[PDB]
Amino acid sequence: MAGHTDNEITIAAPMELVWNMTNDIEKWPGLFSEYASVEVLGRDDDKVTFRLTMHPDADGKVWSWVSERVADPVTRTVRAQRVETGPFQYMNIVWEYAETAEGTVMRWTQDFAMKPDAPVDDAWMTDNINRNSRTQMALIRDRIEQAAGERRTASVLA
Ligand SMILES: Cc1cc2cc3c(O)c(O)cc(O)c3cc2c(=O)o1
Repeated sequence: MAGHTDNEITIAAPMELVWNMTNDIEKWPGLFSEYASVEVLGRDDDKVTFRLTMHPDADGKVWSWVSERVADPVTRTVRAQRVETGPFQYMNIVWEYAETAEGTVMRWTQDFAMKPDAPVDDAWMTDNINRNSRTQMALIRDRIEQAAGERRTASVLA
């Protein structure tokens, strides 16, 4: 409670592949299904600034914003925040990964609060974020597992 989402998925693929594919942001439009577009606007050394544009929501509204993220492959963590807070007081996003017996776990956590005069409340935003997160996590899992299986078939059959 409240303005907090915490979602995870296990992907039956090795850490290197899961990390590389999920952090290849210019290819996000082909991996995720929720974005109309992803544009990388800048990179300092470590920090990547990019614009996301979602497909229309349930009200037909298009959400588009700029975020900055730092992905650190040594700790297998990513931290992101919104460059302009807009309707939010703030939005902080952390992605963590680990190895388990079943493959690579990826966990996505978001912590935020809406501004007093935002067009939607924390509950609406929380519900949307859980719904989209759960769907996208499931889809990314299927695509990466498919990529892993195809790589393995190629390797074993060669
Ligand atoms: C309708 C909708 C809007 C939306 C806006 C976001 C945002 O502005 C961020 O900065 C970060 C996010 O994760 C966001 C997620 C969603 C979402 O799932 O569904």
